[PDB]
Amino acid sequence: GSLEPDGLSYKESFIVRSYEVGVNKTATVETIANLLQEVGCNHAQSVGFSTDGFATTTTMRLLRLIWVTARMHIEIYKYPAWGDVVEIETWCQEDGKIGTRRDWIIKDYSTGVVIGRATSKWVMMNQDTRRLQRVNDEVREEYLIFCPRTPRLAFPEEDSDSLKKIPKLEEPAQSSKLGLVPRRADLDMNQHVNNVTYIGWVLESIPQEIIDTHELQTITLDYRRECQHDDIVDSLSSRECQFLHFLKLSGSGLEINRGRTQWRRL
Amino acid sequence: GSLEPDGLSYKESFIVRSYEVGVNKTATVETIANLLQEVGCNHAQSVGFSTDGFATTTTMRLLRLIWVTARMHIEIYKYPAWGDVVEIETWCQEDGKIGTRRDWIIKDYSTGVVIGRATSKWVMMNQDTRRLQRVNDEVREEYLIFCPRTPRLAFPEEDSDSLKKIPKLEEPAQSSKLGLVPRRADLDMNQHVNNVTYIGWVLESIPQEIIDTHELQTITLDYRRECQHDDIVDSLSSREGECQFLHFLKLSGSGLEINRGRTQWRRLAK
Ligand SMILES: Cc1ccsc1C1=NO[C@@]2(CCN(Cc3c(F)cccc3F)C2=O)C1
Ligand SMILES: Cc1ccsc1C1=NO[C@@]2(CCN(Cc3c(F)cccc3F)C2=O)C1
Repeated sequence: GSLEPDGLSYKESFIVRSYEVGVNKTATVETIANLLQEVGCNHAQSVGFSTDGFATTTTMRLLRLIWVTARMHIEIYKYPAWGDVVEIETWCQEDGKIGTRRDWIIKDYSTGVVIGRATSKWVMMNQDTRRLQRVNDEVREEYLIFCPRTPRLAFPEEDSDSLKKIPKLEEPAQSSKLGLVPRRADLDMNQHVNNVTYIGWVLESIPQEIIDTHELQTITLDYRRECQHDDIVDSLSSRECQFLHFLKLSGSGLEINRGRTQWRRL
Repeated sequence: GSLEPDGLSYKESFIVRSYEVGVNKTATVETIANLLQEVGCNHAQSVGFSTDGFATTTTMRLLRLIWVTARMHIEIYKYPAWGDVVEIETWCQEDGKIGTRRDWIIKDYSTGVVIGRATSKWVMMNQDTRRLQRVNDEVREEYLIFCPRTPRLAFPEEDSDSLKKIPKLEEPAQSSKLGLVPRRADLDMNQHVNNVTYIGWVLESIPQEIIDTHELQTITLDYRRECQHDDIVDSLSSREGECQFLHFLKLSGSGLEINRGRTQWRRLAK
């Protein structure tokens, strides 16, 4: 991968691997999420920010601040097959004083056709208090200098599904997987359940009949809390075809995340 | 990747990704196993065998025969870091009347140094009866044409750890992770727990104190049974600047053996 000529976006290509495809003989949602993370990490490295998954500047590390996910939204028009080459372009934009947006466009490298797009909201959190913390414009300029000046939106449409609020589904959920436990292999380099594990947990709540007849066009997650190594999680869904999702701690009922998935017939 | 000029081995390169590394800031055992599977599958495709995970010839499909894993052995000298390019060469050999061997050599592409190696034993099973089978000469000839005539060994040493028998550890096990359940994400394209999931389950049984101070140099798994979507598994280990563990994967209800293993560990000094 490489910064673009203007230095305000980053591009990387991948050849889809046989083990990265699922039941529909195309790349899994988890593979797509992993590729989005990979090009984002290579972009952070290329502009001199942390590569630890907090993507920090010098001054954020001084101020005990880290970037954390508020929302992730992925839309897939066509899943690539084993051996397909995909090119992902990614860039960041200001999202108010508290936040940044990271966007991605996924192309079939051979045709140049857009096969998917994604957007994410990040907020600045004090690592000691877990509170959102605003910093002055001079700290923000450290990262805003690596973002396009003129807005580039992967989701330029007026009332984008990517910004649509997710309500809390009412129990009992129509579909549920109770008592899910993270594995060592599910933990990031900070002992928190990684994003691909949340995606897997969300998909566990989908009825098999849907998995057998449909594929996922969009997934939206709003994150509230991290899941710890010893946490036990219930993954719930109901129809809102479209589903609402809710991930909650088995004991307390405390919200981990909520989500929306949209499905298209195979 | 690509067949080599002589058409008797296959080579593929990979750039290690940020998400493929674990606590030691180098590629996980799971990533290595995935790369070994990937170059094996690309090789099968390049010689016109099935890519469904059974690597069948024309005559095997006629006879309702599939390759299944009896043993997998991985040895890692050095795990590659994020951004390292690794090149894996793989090839197959006849393994007596009982089956075939697939071997791999893993090189750091930058230096050309061997950083690891792997071997696997496969046996022929009738996919309807689950009964093992000695290989017909018709099936033998269909694959032997794609194998070196003089055997190449990734493990050419005398009394290789790769061929060492694994005993059944005695219960109670020193260390255990009970009631492991496969996820949809852990299923192969035939609804069976995939190989990387077994490796992960084996490593769940290792004490955290070992994970914190050592890294894995070798893993050996002997496979007995496939784990189904609704199966619940217990992962057991006991001890057997170096340390070794016996492993046993068994069904929670019946106690039936899924697989057994051995892992060998090396102390990290930094
Ligand atoms: C994709 C990913 C995985 C872990 S954190 C994360 C992030 N995605 O978006 C963020 C928000 C700010 N930022 C820094 C940053 C710029 F602000 C501008 C240009 C390059 C650059 F790295 C990010 O990378 C965090
Ligand atoms: C690596 C892997 C993942 C799923 S099944 C599998 C196999 N690895 O070894 C086997 C044994 C036979 N065989 C066919 C074969 C040759 F016999 C010779 C040359 C190329 C070639 F594909 C294999 O690939 C099965």
